[PDB]
Amino acid sequence: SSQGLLGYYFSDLNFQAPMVVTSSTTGDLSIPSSELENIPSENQYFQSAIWSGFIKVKKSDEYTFATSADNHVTMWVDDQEVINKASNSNKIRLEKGRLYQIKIQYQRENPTEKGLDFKLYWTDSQNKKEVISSDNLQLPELKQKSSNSRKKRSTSAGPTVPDRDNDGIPDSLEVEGYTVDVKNKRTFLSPWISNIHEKKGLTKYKSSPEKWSTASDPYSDFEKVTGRIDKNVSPEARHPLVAAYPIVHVDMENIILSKNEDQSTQNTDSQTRTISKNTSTSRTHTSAGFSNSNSSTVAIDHSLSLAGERTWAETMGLNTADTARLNANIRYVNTGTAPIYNVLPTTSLVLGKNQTLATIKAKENQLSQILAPNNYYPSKNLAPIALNAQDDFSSTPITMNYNQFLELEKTMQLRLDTDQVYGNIATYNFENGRVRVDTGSNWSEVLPQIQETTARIIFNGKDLNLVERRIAAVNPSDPLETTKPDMTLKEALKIAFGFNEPNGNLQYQGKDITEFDFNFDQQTSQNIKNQLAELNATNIYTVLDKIKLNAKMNILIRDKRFHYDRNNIAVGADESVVKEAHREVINSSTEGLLLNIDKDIRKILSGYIVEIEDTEGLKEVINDRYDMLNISSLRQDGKTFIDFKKYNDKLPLYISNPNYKVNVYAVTKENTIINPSENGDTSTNGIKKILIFSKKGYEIG
Ligand SMILES: [Ca+2]
Ligand SMILES: [Ca+2]
Repeated sequence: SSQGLLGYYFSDLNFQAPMVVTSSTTGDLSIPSSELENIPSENQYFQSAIWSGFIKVKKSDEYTFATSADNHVTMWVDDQEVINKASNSNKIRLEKGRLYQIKIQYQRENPTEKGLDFKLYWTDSQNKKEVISSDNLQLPELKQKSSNSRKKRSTSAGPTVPDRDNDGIPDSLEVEGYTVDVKNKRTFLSPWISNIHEKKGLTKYKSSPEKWSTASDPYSDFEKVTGRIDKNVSPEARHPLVAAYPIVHVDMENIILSKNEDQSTQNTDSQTRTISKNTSTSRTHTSAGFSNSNSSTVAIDHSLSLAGERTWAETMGLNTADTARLNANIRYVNTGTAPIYNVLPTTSLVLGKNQTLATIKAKENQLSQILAPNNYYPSKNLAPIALNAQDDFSSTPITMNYNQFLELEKTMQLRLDTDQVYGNIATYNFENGRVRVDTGSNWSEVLPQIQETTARIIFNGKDLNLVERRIAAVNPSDPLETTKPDMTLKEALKIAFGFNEPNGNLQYQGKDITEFDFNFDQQTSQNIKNQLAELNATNIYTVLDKIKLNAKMNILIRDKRFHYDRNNIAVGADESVVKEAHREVINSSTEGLLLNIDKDIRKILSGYIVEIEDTEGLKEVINDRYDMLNISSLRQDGKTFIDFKKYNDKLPLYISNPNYKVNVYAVTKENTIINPSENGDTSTNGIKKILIFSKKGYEIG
């Protein structure tokens, strides 16, 4: 369906103004006027055309080639003229299982009909003539290298289509701007016209005529826009200016700690004394940063999960010479734009700033599924990976010594550093028109070039998680790079993140761009500052269309509502923001609160503190422990219930006097206490908390 001959249709007689670039499955190379909706009626007259590709014969014979316009045609087979402005009865021997280059040129001055009715025929020795079938035709080898059987360049005889990078799109089209128009059976590539295409809302593409892949990634500009590409590649990365490459980090879902057995203790019948905790993991970025690394930071839930208030050593019976080990459930996460097939990158589990506790590896070439973009390995419909799997004898115990154990208890955090080793790439093959994992193609050969020639934007508009995209961008100092189209900050956001302009105001999912901040690495900031000064602009938000991106820029764009830590994880928000987010009270009673809270807001809250304030201003805190804040839960209808009874010995609030108040406070992640105070205090005393509800007993009901 994606196979056949490649056709170039021109409105001039000398192959200079290409109007349509498309492919035909069979020897019918015709384009009826009905398919020329995206072309000015003036430009629907084709005075010249060129087709190229390959013919494969299934049975050796003497073949005579012909077209419907022999008098206007010159045709070459393997550099050999077989038709030249006249019908030829000349027969050529073709051998089964061999591939022959085809090149066909056509010229007709002042056509009276729009479009083109053109067919290519062959005749066998038995005198059977027919339009050359689809099984006998193949596309040209539009790659950076030849196949063993398919040469990547067409014959020198005759006119050479101008395709400096051999991606299939004519030089002039990549520079000037092109659109791709969907048909049922094929794709038309056509010059951009401002009046006709803008009204349609079609995408205007520009690419480098000297870069087979303009984003320096492993898919060609032509492959991208024609759909001759891995279906798992992200939609935005079908734009020639958006890089398609995997981005992987590890998500830890929960953890279990246990004392390591030792040679001195022959007793293995003791009661289980393990410590199990949920965890939350966020990919992180570490002014903006210029390093291309994959890391995530894990937050271990501090809420009490066991009876008593013992130390971990007390709970697990660890003496000072004992060691402990950790088992966790994880998934790999691809937040990039291309899938991973045969390799999962290697991960270090790190405690503190530099300690490494484990090296996490999967079996190469044994993956149970693809790791697709915006997806997980294993899929969320399947069980996660246990670091120590029950079906595997040889999982390395992830062991900590006593002091490391204490440090983990004291910090309640781990780090997962993941390398960028992603294995082989599924590429398109023009010989069979299918996508397959290619042993000859590897991500480690592409990533450095992608990193060197693109601008990086990291954006958290999607659920406050950091998502990185790379957009092809000029490097003034690199001549090859200069050819690529100017990339503006505005265009970048539209094509890479799906920002849209419904009212002429740039928005992401309904949020104006002004609801996000801009942060840059030191060099990018100085660059952007100079651009603004040159533009005489005081406000970046009003000149996004005029701010030009360059290769190696690093841009960080964050939701303004939130406070961010050094890892750019959202950890809090302004008091007024938090208070406003809690203004919609659906229901209140002595058992709790029912509210509609923004999903993003919920993300930065570690919990709630509930208190009764008597008439004299004194306060009874019902959930009086740092580790008892976890009293909120998300209902099925997306509403939040704050549970007064949970840490009130399962009893609703007793309010002695209707004039007393019930005050509820939110505690943000950055204000969360994770360990008892040095004084040993475990109360909520001193916890920075935000009042989000206060009603008297008689107001509550
Ligand atoms: Ca090209
Ligand atoms: Ca190109």
